Amino acid sequence: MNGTEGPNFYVPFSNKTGVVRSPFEAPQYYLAEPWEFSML
Repeated sequence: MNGTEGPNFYVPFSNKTGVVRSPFEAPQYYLAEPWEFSML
């Protein structure tokens, strides 16, 4: 959480992945809200 984005922008993977979680690691593990301010 912290943020979430959850509902929005074409599944919120679509936007700030490249920005915040560039490599990217998170998509393989948890397509939820890890990138959007959560960090966890």
